[PDB]
Amino acid sequence: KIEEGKLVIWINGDKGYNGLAEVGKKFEKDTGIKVTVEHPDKLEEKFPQVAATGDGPDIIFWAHDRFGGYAQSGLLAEITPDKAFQDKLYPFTWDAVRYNGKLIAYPIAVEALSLIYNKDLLPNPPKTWEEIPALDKELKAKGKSALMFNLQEPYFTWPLIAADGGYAFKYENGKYDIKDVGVDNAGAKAGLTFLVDLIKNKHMNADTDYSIAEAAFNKGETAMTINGPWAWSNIDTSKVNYGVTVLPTFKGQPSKPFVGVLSAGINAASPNKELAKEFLENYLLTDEGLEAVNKDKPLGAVALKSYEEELAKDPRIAATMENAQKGEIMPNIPQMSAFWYAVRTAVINAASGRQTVDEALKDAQTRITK
Ligand SMILES: O=C[C@H](O)[C@@H](O)[C@H](O[C@H]1O[C@H](CO)[C@@H](O[C@H]2O[C@H](CO)[C@@H](O[C@H]3O[C@H](CO)[C@@H](O)[C@H](O)[C@H]3O)[C@H](O)[C@H]2O)[C@H](O)[C@H]1O)[C@H](O)CO
Repeated sequence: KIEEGKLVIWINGDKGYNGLAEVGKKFEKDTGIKVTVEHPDKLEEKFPQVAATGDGPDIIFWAHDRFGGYAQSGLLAEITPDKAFQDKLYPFTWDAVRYNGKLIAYPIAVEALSLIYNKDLLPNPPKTWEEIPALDKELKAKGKSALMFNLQEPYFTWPLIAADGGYAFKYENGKYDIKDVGVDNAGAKAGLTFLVDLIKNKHMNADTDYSIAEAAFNKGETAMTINGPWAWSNIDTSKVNYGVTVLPTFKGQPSKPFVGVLSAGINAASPNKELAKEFLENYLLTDEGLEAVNKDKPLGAVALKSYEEELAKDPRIAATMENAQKGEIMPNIPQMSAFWYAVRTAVINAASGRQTVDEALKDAQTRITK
């Protein structure tokens, strides 16, 4: 069982756990309640294990898409923020933490892919996907290329694919309609076709992955790349003069990158649920709390309006939220796994010539709504 009278918190080792510990120190100063932050290896794999036996931390931090699985096994307690507190956060973030109509976690940070560009090679980045082919041609005559990004993960290619109307699962009836999938529609076919053509016309290479694209941009060889806030650190170290902006539009429609919300859930087996609520709502989710964590390790964009408004003073952060609001919250339902694998395959096959674009998406669609 979990010990009563204190709070044990789990957050990944790449996050600002030292800053989080300081908020916990503040909590102890004001309430006398001790807080312990830990960052065990593969914590998101261990949580389901220990939580199933009534053990584990009182609070766990992780991207919201993993919380669907946890809530499915009843591992997270339903949270009770009132209307007033909910209005302190951007409305769309609350949707990322709702399962069977119930709120099961507190939104902390918000992330989404953005268009990253080299200001020295490209002071005026393209506002549309359509003008990249021509831009690539003129940059080649200069010894450089226009764009390079990870094409191995559907998470990275979806922004373009979904731009003109694509979606994973329709969300209206309170939750997701698992039979209403948008990977087979005209918009997706159009998006995936433009993507495949960029490869066929040699503006991109079907084999490019995360490391290949990162190295290219951080060396100054390609003018643009598509990545998230987690990649800025490496770019900073490379000293390339870069900027972060809204993703290019396609067919006049904005790219729709998936959105991941770092969230804080409360262990269903915790005997300290009220303490957890007090800490999360009135200590962490305040300008002072997030500041303490952010100073340790940047959170990127955040769900708390007041603090995000301050952070948006950084154009890279402002662009991150801009792209997020034009994006699609990652579905937390069990069916999303089937979507990831089917779409990953469709892209690989359409780019290798194993299947035409239409046939690749047609099969992915059928496999998902299976
Ligand atoms: O520095 C931390 C940072 O989060 C990195 O870990 C970074 O994460 C980002 O990019 C991921 C994509 O590479 C995002 O993952 C989501 O999308 C993928 C789909 O591409 C999902 O993966 C699922 O599908 C694949 C098949 O393609 C399968 O192998 C996986 O098992 C299955 O889960 C993820 O589940 C989504 O979360 C992530 O949100 C984002 O932060 C990169 O991972 C660094 O390479």
